[PDB]
Amino acid sequence: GSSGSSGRVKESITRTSRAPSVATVGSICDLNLKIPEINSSDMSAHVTSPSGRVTEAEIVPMGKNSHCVRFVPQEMGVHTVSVKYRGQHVTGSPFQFTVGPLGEGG
Repeated sequence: GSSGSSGRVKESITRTSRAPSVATVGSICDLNLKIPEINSSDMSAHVTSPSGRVTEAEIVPMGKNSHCVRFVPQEMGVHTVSVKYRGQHVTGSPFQFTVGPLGEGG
């Protein structure tokens, strides 16, 4: 029930859930992630489907502290990226984003 602001486990945390870019469907998408010196051989990128399927993603070599993931986020629902480093979810992980088809230009 309700608490008197004395200190109790959380129930529902309010957030934004907004992406810095738009994700498309059936097309290569470049995902930029601010990663430190950490390398890829140590990291692991895998996209999870709302059906229970797990895929693999490639981390193209950008720079010393830069990395890019190119993959085709195509599912029947919501897409969720699982980026863990040595068995630990990084900041903003897993990453959830909604996909949509490309209609007109503008």
